[PDB]
Amino acid sequence: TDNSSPPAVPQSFQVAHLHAPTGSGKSTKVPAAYAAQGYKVLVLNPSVAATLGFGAYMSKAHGVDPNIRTGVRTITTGSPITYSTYGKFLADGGCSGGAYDIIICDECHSTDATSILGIGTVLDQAETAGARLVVLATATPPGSVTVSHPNIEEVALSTTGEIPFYGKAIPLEVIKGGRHLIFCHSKKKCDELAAKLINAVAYYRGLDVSVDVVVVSTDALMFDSVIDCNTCVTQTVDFSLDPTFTIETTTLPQDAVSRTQRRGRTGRGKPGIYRFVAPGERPSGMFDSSVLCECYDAGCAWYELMPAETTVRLRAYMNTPGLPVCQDHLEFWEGVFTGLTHIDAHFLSQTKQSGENFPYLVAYQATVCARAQAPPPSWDQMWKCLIRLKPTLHGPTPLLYRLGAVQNEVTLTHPITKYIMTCMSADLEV
Amino acid sequence: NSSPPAVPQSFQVAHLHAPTTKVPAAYAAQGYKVLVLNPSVAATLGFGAYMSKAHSPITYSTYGKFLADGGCSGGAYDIIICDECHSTDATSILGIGTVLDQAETAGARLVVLATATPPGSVTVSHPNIEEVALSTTGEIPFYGKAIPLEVIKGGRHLIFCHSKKKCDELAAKLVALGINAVAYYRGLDVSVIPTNGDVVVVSTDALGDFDSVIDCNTCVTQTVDFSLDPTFTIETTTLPQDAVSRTQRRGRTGRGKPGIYRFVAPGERPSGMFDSSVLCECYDAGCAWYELMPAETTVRLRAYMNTPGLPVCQDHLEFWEGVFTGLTHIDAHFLSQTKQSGENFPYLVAYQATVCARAQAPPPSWDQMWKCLIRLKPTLHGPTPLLYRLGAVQNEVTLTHPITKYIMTCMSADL
Ligand SMILES: COc1ccc([N+](=O)[O-])cc1Cn1cc(CC(=O)O)c2ccccc21
Ligand SMILES: [Ca+2]
Ligand SMILES: [Ca+2]
Repeated sequence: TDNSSPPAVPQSFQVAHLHAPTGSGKSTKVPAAYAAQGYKVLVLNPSVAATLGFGAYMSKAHGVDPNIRTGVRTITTGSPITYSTYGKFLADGGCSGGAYDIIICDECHSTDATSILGIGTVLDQAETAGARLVVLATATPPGSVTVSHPNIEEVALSTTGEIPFYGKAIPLEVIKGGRHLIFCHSKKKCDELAAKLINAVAYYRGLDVSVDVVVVSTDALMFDSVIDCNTCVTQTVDFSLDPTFTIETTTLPQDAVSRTQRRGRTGRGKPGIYRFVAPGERPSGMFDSSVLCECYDAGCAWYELMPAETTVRLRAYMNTPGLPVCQDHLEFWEGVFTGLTHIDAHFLSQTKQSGENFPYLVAYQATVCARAQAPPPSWDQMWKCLIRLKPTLHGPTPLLYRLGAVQNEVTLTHPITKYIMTCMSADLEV
Repeated sequence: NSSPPAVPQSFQVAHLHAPTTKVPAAYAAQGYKVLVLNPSVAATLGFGAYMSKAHSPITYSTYGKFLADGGCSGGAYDIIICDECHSTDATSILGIGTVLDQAETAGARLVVLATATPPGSVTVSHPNIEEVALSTTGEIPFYGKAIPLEVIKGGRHLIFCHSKKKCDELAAKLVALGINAVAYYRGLDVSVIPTNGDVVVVSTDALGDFDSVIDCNTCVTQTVDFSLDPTFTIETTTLPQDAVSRTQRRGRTGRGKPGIYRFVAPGERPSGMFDSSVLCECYDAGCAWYELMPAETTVRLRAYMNTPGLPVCQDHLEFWEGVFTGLTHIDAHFLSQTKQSGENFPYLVAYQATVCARAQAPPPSWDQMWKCLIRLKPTLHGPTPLLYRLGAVQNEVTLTHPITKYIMTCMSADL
């Protein structure tokens, strides 16, 4: 059941789509109104700062002290309103019997691994746990394109101008001076776009913050004008058959959510300017198979889910209409992780702690290397859990799959490598 | 936007989001010479008169012919309607881009970018077509779901599979269960039974009318991979169908009589995006067919990309312009042969053949696209100097050709 207004609570279980503008209190006004009717309500967000910031707002302005549930900080007050991150909801085990009448999946357009595994978990479990209503809330449903902003200047940036931007040319005036934000697809391009620059400072993170100025930043940032390269760097899987698959990055046209949010960081009350390298954009609503791979990695590394349980939750996500779509590779990734047995627990513990991208994949490749007394695929910091070059310098690397640049010599005959190749044959089409 | 643009007083580019011929009629009625461009001027139904049939102030042609005719001429038209402007085939993209680069200098007052599927469109309900998700319950396995034999036992049915291989296997298992199943794909003709007898057609999109459609909701598309082995790879990937594909497949049921649509996946790719390989096709076709310098091709593609509301692509224009600019002294006779045979990248195939011929080396494989080299006893004599991969390689390769080093450098500096 799709709509622009807060769907009333049905007598029996339903999943409803809520498509409403961002500030219009989908995360605050909607849960409060459900609560004023006497319902216990859960509000899920991808962001820890958002989660923490909703709790804050409702206290400052509203005299309501919600339960707040994040990895870093958990507060229990007994309020009918709970705010939680998707990831903390997953750690809590998902839906616990009878706890909530309503579950709002906020920003349900998010395609990060936890949002998708989280939403999938709600859709698989909410009815059984006694929820009456699941609400799938976003401002930007699948298919969305960016629209006119009343209070934002948008004028095409042309050939003529004095700086090398992105095949186009911003002309002096516009960043001298005042406060200006400039988006680039990469860290490197940030650090020496600014080096060329008028006051200017680069952000992408590792860094904290550094608030007349010109900021040159990736999207890692959480303003008179915005300057937009209109492109983003995205993680994709390549089924490279060398021997198996590769996790790499690709530079794509930004999609609608990207373009709106980048533009959105100007013109907040004060009329602001948006300028661009390129007019068009990807519509919102697609994500990559590498995100499914992330989901299984996280189930295994963080949430103690057998691959087959993760599948059940992600299957719930894919059978649900009006959500971002991706290749159906559930069988394949399930097969892959299911064959990854007896990981070395200490290596897993380190890769998780170290914040690597696929800590299960990293720790498992390191496990194979240790047990074959072979070196990691490179001596990149990804593999530092093997600092102990000395015995495991014995020869070529038994290469399960590609997570980064590979520097060592490699061997492609390890049974796990052959196991994954067989899974590729079994589960991937044409 | 939803109504036909009034003709503006100076040159402008308008968008027409029409719903699911009336339009260029209106314009002509006011004395304006109207040119309408579509991918094809065949009848939409596949049955009926050509759009170009006489009985003018209204010409109907194709992007293909328009490009072959060399584009806009002089002062032939007041209004150019680029119809079906969601099309992301190379010919439509170079054609539209050509209209936009040239129309104003040709004295048109208006260009209309018309489509029923603007970028971001999803498919909408159909009053005449009931949709029912496939479950995992059923005797016939179908893309992770199952078809119950009941819903195709008797009656007439269309099942879409993404590949010809998949069509044959499914049809074979249907026959082994007593169903009248024919497979269809590019290369077959008559085998579909028009006689209202029971039948299930298992086909690709190569494809009477049907009680139901069953859709794998996947498709195959061309992509470029920047694979560094040594340079790039034109390949094919399997993707979730987009909205025009879904709408179109579902649309082969429920015409007149009500119909059923059964699916594997409830959702789609949104329309409005295409691959960098399409750019590559455009430069290939610019050099092979239209006598276009690479920079002239850039100029037409650039005008496309500066136009809002159009399908979006990676901006690899400088990259592709750079590689084709480097492809010098192609053997003219190989070029003729690759053009005539209908290879997909006739310039690239023939250029690779040319570099093989000069270096007296074999082609990457002996699949049919390399047949201009059949004069062979000299030329199977060492490694293949591989410029790029246009298909499966079989031969030993060398990476040491200048042009290979050249393309590699374009990849590093432009991408
Ligand atoms: C840092 O932990 C990560 C990191 C990445 C991902 N992920 O898959 O995207 C998932 C997790 C797991 N995770 C993510 C969260 C979200 C949060 O920190 O509130 C969380 C909370 C408690 C316990 C585990 C939690
Ligand atoms: Ca590849
Ligand atoms: Ca690749």
